[PDB]
Amino acid sequence: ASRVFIVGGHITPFVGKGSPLFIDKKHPDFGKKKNMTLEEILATTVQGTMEHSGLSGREGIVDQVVVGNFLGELFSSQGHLGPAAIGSLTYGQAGSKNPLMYKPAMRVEGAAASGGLAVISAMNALKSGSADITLAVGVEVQTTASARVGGDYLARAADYQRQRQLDDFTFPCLFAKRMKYIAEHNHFTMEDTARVAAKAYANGNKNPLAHMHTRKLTFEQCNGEDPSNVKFLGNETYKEYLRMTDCSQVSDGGAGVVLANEEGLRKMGLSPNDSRLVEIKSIACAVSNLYEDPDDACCMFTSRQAAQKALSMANIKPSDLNVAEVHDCFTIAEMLMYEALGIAEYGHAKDLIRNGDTTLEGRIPVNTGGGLLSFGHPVGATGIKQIMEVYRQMKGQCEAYQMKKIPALGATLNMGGDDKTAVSAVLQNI
Amino acid sequence: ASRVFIVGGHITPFVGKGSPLFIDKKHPDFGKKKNMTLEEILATTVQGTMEHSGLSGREGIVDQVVVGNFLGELFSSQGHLGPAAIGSLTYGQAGSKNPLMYKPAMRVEGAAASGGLAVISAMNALKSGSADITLAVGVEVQTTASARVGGDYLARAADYQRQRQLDDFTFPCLFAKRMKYIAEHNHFTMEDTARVAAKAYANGNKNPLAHMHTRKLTFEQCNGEDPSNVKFLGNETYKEYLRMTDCSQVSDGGAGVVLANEEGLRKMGLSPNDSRLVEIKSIACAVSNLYEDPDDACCMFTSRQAAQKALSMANIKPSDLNVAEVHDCFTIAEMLMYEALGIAEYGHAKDLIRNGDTTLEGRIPVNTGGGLLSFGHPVGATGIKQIMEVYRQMKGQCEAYQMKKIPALGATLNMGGDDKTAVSAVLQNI
Ligand SMILES: [Cl-]
Ligand SMILES: [Cl-]
Repeated sequence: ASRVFIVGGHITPFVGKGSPLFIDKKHPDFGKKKNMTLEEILATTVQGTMEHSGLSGREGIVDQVVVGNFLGELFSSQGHLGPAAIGSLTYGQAGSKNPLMYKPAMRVEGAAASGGLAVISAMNALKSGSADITLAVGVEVQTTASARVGGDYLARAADYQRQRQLDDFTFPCLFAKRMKYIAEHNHFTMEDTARVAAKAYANGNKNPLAHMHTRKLTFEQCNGEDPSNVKFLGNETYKEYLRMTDCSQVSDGGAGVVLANEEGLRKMGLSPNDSRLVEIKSIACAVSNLYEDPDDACCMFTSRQAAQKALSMANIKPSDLNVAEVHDCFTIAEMLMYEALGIAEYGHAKDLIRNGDTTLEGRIPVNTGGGLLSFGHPVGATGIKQIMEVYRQMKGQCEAYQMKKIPALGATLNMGGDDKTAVSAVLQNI
Repeated sequence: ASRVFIVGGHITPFVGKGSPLFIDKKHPDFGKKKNMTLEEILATTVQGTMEHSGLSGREGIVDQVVVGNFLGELFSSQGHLGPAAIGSLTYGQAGSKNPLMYKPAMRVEGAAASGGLAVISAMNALKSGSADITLAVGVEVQTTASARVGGDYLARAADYQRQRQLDDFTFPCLFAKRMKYIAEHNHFTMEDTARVAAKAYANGNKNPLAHMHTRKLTFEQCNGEDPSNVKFLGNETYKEYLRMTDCSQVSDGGAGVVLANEEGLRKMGLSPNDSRLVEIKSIACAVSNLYEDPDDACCMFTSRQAAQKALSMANIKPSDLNVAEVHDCFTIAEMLMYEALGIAEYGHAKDLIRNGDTTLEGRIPVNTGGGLLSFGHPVGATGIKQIMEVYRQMKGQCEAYQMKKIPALGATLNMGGDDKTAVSAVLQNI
């Protein structure tokens, strides 16, 4: 009966407009250097993952690689990222020896759950006899298209035929539509969602990897007291329910993790009690119907299903959790995710955000490094960044945002589209 | 490792320009009816797979669904096909009960190997404790763009930065480039490649599902003796080496299979010695470097690797095989695929095609129903269509193209891009 261990991994800085690392007209190197391409990010990410996992010089003992990516075929005109991953170890050195040659690889995809799906696929290979050491890397580049062209691409997450007509920013508009229903049922408020953003940015300010690291926002600004915090939607039914600060960033970046089973650890010279490890006690995936939406906007049924499956499988309750990473593609989502995960009861995420319970000094800190709101959302990377952020907290590696009490139990909740795909894992510190 | 059984599956007609089933100006219903959308193909495919697998009324015993698709995000503006699959069983019956709700689902992608990769992913879930019965479906719609546009999209399978420049028809140009090198090393000829096409069209003529079922072509025509069989490439270095008839069809269609382990069969009331079943003795995947090409165009090293891994895992040799399905994205590729699979030694595919050994009455029939050339190539479906074609021959289901001696051992070889991803299975009849 075969356990799965996080051995190590790597998260790149997440970059886009508003980051000093993002090269644009404004930037000292505009004209001299360029932002990384997807290929370069995938290269930096696979290499970093191998390095931080003790695999440098022995990359050949990895059995297989899975890539999570949503829109590479659109933003970067590039699909078929498996062989891209296979050429990533020695990218840009012609004819170099390549220990990864001929190993199995593929790209998996389920909108913003694509990294989460890459981890589950790697885990099935670990439990199946196919692999003892797997690499799961997630990468995304989205800064190559205008905001509106980008919006149309991200609508690939939605039921395009049915929902694209709502707004050029289809996917935001779907969360603004939830917020309307949520406000109508007094489930929570736009002040509450502002408090989520306040928290995300304050955390991001302590994370040099975060897209919005350098951006400071007060609750007041996040609540709409700032002329630049615009209600940008075109759809007049939903316009008033979503501010710029309520939305995740359009970022580029990657995250990688090495996952091993007990034979994998043996091959690396490691024991299962090794203090650099974290055990994935469980992982579960739930998918609903792309074509049909539940009436109750105040419940993410699919994400609730995934979390309840993961916790049950690991035999714990949400109150046992010491830390969580959840899918705050909007502030609206973070609130819904506290309830989906079960750290708050239905209609009570608001108590949590009012009382500070999910802040860095709260009793259940969530998205300690900034979340998708401030850390950023390079779509395919996000599912794997969530795992590595729990890992990093457990190993005491988060520096200015390190939790004071090293967490014993953590949970991840990764969602694709409008709660249509959900992946949730339970992690146990070793 | 539990064993894995094909319980049933389904192939749709493959449609595009040249099929009487494809609606265009010249078709009796042009203006009245439309061709199926990707959602409609996925619906028809998921449904038909369940119907020909005995899962009707019990679809809930399926543990997971994996969709293979390459370019849905481009041609149909739609990613996130996992929840599209979960909504496919009851598509257009609004509000209906849905036994697939909340089950795990994802899309996998490796260019034209995407369906092969679906099958292996579904197999790992079956060997891992996660699944006892799985549904693997592959679907594609590509008729929504012009030829040249479609060329650019399919170039997502290439190293786009490095190779898109070769020609609008990037993929055909890359195989024309192999043909030039092949001719310079007398490996085989354009007359040989014409014979592959003659065979593919003669087989397609006996297959009412084939895109080119209606189209009769002699060897002469396939060999360039037909003014309309044009050398269409723009790239003057490679132009002379590729005719229209050497190329797979731009088709829309789907294919699905239900795969169960021994516990899955038990649940369905089936024994593993049930003569409706086929066993997948082995499956393997090999992936090379997207960014670097081997010098010897006369060897598909990656496909050779995948086949040698499969056959070895099954403990057989190519001479044990009775039937195969291989990836004839071009006639040129079929010839290479004989050598990759090992049914001809290096430099000897030509003997095979000259002697008729891979015809329907040969000793090792290949692509008995027309291959990607005549059956058609809806990219994501192809890998699964290949499994089902071996299954169908084994179960005596192929009608005018049924082999007279029921095959005991079959192989598939599925490839993505320019021999950068390969997946090969060994099937054993029961
Ligand atoms: Cl999404
Ligand atoms: Cl391809």
